Amino acid sequence: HMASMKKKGSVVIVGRINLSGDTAYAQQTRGEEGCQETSQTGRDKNQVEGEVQIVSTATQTFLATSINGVLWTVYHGAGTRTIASPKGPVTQMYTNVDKDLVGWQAPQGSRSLTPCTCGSSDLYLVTRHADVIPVRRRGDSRGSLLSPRPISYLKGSSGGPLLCPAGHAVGIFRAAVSTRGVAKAVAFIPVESLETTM
Ligand SMILES: COc1ccc2nc(C)c(O[C@@H]3C[C@H]4C(=O)N[C@]5(C(=O)NS(=O)(=O)C6(C)CC6)C[C@H]5/C=C\CCCCC[C@H](NC(=O)OC5CCCCC5)C(=O)N4C3)nc2c1
Ligand SMILES: [Zn+2]
Repeated sequence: HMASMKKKGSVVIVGRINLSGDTAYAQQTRGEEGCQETSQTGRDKNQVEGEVQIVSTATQTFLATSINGVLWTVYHGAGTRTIASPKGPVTQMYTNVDKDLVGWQAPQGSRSLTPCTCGSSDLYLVTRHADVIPVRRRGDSRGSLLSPRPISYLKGSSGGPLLCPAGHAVGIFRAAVSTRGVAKAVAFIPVESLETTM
């Protein structure tokens, strides 16, 4: 009944993938309990840094990537949820279920990737474990792994970036193509798809 109907919590930033120096590595900034309370209130006072955030709901964890002042992630992770912020929950400014895409204004203190204009096909996928995985672009929204690996290694990395050799954003990781549990290829939202959404 309506008196009892509950509301879903916000997406919460719980860490980041540090790409600052010569070594990529994941950092956790909030533990599970603090994530739970922050999801309910939507008020996140934590300092945000970097381009690739690790984000969580009450039931899922995945990635979100800042490009051109928008923090982008996948609809299958975030749904229509708000994101927690110092001032309370922030409503999505982009939602496209047809592309599996959502976006919020990039949180203050984040750094944004620049959209790639290179037209290169030698890409790099960044995972939630801070692995940098070479990917050859094979189409507008897909690329093959140069070194296949079980899908277990890619789970939780949707919303992460595919980058060009110069470090620009080429796309947002959306799905994995697997055979007998081995990921041979990935699908991603191309940055041009974001650039038109913007
Ligand atoms: C609800 O409204 C929606 C609108 C649009 C929408 N659009 C897509 C494409 C979608 O796809 C599902 C979620 C994807 C996923 O799991 N994303 C990764 C991930 O990590 N998620 S995640 O962070 O763990 C999680 C779940 C958020 C917390 C990156 C995957 C890593 C490992 C794969 C595990 C086995 C799964 C293999 C799948 N393969 C595949 O679907 O291949 C395609 C591509 C070509 C065309 C047809 C087939 C696969 O990847 N997904 C299945 N759901 C929706 C839902
Ligand atoms: Zn580029």
